[PDB]
Amino acid sequence: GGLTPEQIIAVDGAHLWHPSPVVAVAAHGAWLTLIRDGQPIEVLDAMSSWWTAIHGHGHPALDQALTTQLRVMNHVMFGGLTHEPAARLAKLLVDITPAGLDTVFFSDSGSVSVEVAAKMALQYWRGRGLPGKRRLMTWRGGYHGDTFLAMSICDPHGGMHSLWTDVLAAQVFAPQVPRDYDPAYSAAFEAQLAQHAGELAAVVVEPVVQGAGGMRFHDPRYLHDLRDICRRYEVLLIFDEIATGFGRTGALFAADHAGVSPDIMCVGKALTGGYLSLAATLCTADVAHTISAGPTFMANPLACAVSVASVELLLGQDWRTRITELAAGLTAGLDTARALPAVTDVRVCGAIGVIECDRPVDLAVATPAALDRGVWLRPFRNLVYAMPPYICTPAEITQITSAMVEVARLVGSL
Amino acid sequence: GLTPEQIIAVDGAHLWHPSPVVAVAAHGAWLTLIRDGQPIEVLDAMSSWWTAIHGHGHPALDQALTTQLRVMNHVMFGGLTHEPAARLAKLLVDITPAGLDTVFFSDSGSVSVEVAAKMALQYWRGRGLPGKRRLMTWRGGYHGDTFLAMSICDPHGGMHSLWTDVLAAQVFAPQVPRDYDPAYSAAFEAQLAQHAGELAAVVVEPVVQGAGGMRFHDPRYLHDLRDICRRYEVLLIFDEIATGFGRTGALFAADHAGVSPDIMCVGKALTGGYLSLAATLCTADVAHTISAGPTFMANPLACAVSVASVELLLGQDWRTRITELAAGLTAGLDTARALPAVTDVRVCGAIGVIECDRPVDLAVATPAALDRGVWLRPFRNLVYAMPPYICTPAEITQITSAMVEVARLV
Ligand SMILES: *Cc1c(COP(=O)(O)O)cnc(C)c1O
Ligand SMILES: *Cc1c(COP(=O)(O)O)cnc(C)c1O
Repeated sequence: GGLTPEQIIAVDGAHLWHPSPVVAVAAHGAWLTLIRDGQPIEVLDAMSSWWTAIHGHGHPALDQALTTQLRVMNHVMFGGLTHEPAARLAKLLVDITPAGLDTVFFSDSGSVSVEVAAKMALQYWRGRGLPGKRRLMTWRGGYHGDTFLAMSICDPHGGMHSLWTDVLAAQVFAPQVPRDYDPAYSAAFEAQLAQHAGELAAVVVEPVVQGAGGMRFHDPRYLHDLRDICRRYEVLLIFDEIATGFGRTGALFAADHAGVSPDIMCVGKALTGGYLSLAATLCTADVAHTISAGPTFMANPLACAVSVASVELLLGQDWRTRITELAAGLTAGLDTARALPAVTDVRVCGAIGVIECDRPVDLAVATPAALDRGVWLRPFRNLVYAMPPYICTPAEITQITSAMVEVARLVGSL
Repeated sequence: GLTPEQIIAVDGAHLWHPSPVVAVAAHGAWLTLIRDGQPIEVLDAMSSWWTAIHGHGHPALDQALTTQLRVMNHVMFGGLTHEPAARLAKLLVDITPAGLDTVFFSDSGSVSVEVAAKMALQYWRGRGLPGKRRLMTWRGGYHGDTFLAMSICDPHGGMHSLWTDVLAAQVFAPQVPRDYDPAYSAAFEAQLAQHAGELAAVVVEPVVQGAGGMRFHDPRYLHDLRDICRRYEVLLIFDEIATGFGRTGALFAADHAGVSPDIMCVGKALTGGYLSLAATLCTADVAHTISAGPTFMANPLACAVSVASVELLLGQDWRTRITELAAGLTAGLDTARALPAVTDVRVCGAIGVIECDRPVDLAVATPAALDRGVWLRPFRNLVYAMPPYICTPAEITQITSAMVEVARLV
C-alpha cells in the first residue's frame, strides 16, 4: 500500500500479466503523468487510452456524475430491480442510435456485448423455427473481442485462429473489404452469402473503420450493400460499433455515414468517457419480441451514471464541428509523412489518423521516441496511429502529429 | 431526471433484464425501493448477488474511489502500469492459496473463466501436448454466461439441448454429493482417466456451487480432485467468483481443504460490490510455460476500491464475524426444518438456504418478503440469502424470519 514507482514496477514484473511498462501516476484532460527515469513527465494521451477518453481524463461533469451517483447508490442487482441511471442511458441510446433499435442489454465489456449480439441472432432464428441459422459471416481484417465466440469472427490471420483451430467455431469469411467502392466486391460477398444463407444467423462487421484488425477504412456504400443483401437473403445484420461509436469517425455512429440501421448493434469503449467498463447491445423490436415469444454487474448504476453524463456532454456541444477540426488538424499534421521512405499510406477519418509503414514498427524505439516528444503513442504491427481526445487543441494535435511523423521517420531512418 | 413511474415506463419499453421494482438508494445493508409509489427501506438479503459484503456506500470504499478519481480514472494497461493494479495484485497473491503468484485482470467473472480456460489450453501447448483441449467438471455448476463458460455450466440448467453444436462438448461427472463418499471420488478418477490425454483441466466451484442450486459439498472432495489432477497431469481450476473473500467461513473456500488449484478465478465481492472487476491467478509454472487483454483491463478505479474493500476485510477479524452470521442463520432457519414443503435447510458460513419440494412462485414470494422489510430473490425451489457481513443479529433475524415465511407459503 502506497508504493514508489520502483516498487510498482517491482510488483508488476513479478505479479502482473499485461495485454518495460511505464508507471502512470496521473491523468487530467488530454495528458498523462508518466514516470521516466525517476522523474514525472506530462505527455499527450494520443490513443485516448485505447479509444475511451473522448472528453479527456477527469472531466468535471463526469467526475461529478460519478460522485453524485456514489452518494445515492453504488450498485443493485438488475434481476428484479431497475433504476434511473439504466433507464436514462437506455432512453438516450435508443434515441441517438440508428433508427429501429428499441431494446438495450447492458454488459461489462465489449467482448461480452458481442457474445450477447450473437446470442440474440441465434435465439431469434430459433424463435422463428429456423435453428439451422447458427453460423456467422464477416469480412476479413476485423476484430470483435477476445472471448472464444468473439475470436471466431476476428481475422483468422491476426487473431491466430491456427493456434486455436478446432477450439473456435468455423465462421464464414469474405475477402478483406477494399477502401474504394467496387460493386464487384459486393456482388461476390452476395454470391458467397447465398451459398450459406440457410445456415447463417447474421453478418457481423465493424462499419466504416476496422480498428484492431489494421486501422482500415472502407467506403460507407458497402454497408448499404450489406443491408440490402441481408434483407434479401433473410440474414440479420450486426454492426460492431464498440470502437466507432460516439463521434469517432466524424458521424455519431459510423453506420450514419451510410444511413443504414443494423438489426443488432454493439457499443462500448467511449460509452463511459473512459472511466469504467460498460458495454451495450441493442436490437430491434422484432428481434426482441421474437426472442421473447445476465452479468453480475449488469447495468451498474455508477457506470451508467457517468455514461449518461458523457453522452449528454457530447450531444450538448457541437461535436460534429469539433471532429471536423480534429480531422483537418490530423490531415495537416500528417501530410509531411507521405513523402517519407518507409511510409506506404497516410489516412484520416474523423478523429483517427494512421501512418502505414513498410515494416513492423519497433516498440522499443517508437515508445521512447514519442515520449521524448511529450506524446504517449502505442503503434501496432506496421501502423503509427492516433485517436486523440475530442478536447485536444490545435496545438496539441500538432504536437501529436509531429511525434507520429518523427516515429515514422525513425522507422525508415535505420 | 425521471420519476419512478417514468423509470418503469422507460424500462418496460427499452430495457432487457436477467415488472422490476425501482431502486432509488442503497446504504449499508439496506436498499430503498419504491412500492405503491412510496420509498421503503428493505434489507439486501442477497447482498446484491454476492457483491455487497461490507454493505453499500461504505465510507472507506467511497473515499477510496473518490481519492483515485481525483488523480487518474483510467489508463490503458498496454505498456503502462499503475499503483492500484500493483497494490491489488500484491494483496491477491498474498491472500490466495499458496503458489498462485501471477494475476490477470478482467472486467467480469465470465471473462476471467474464459481467461482461465485459455491459460490451461496454452499451457499444454507450451508443453507439446495440444491434444489437451477439453475441460472436465461435475454437474450442478455455474461459471458464467459467455459461450465458453456455458460449456461447463450444468447441462440441464443451461438448456444444452437447445444450444446443440454451438457449445464445446465437455466432460461431466455426476453431481458431487453433500456428504463425503470415497466411491464418488474413485468414480471421478475413472472417468477422468479415460480422457486424461484429452483434458487440459478440471474446473469446479469449491465447497459451494452457487447459481447452479446452492449446493454444498465436503471439502475433502477438493483434496481428491487435487490429488487426481496431479497424478493424471490435468490442471485444476477453482472458480471462487462467488465463494471468495470469506463468504464460506474461510478467506477462500479452497482453504477449507488446504489445497491450491493451478488456476483460480475471483470476482463479485472483489470490489465490495461497487464496480465490475475480476481476476484470474495462476502459478509460476503455468505463467512461465505459457510465455515461453480487455479494453478496461486493470481499471484504476475498480482496482482502487478493491484494495480498500480487501484491506477492510483483512483488517477486522472477519472470521469470527462470519461464524456469528452462520450461527444467526442457523438459529433463524431451523424452524423451517419442520415445514411441509421443506426438503432441506443448510447453512455454510454467511450463506443460508431453505430448499423446498416445488418451484417458488415469485409473484407471491417477492411481495411477501417486502412486507417484512426484506429484498429476497428465490430461484427454482430455493429460498436463500447471503447477507452483507455487516448485518447485525436483529437484521439476520428479520432476514431469516422472512425466509421461513416465504417457505411456509408452500
Ligand atoms: C457470478 C459467477 C460467474 C460469472 O460472473 P459474471 O461477472 O456474472 O460474468 C462465474 N462463476 C461463478 C461461480 C459465479 O458465481
Ligand atoms: C475493443 C473492441 C472490442 C472488445 O472490447 P473489450 O471491452 O476490450 O472486451 C470489440 N469490438 C471492437 C470493434 C473493439 O474495438
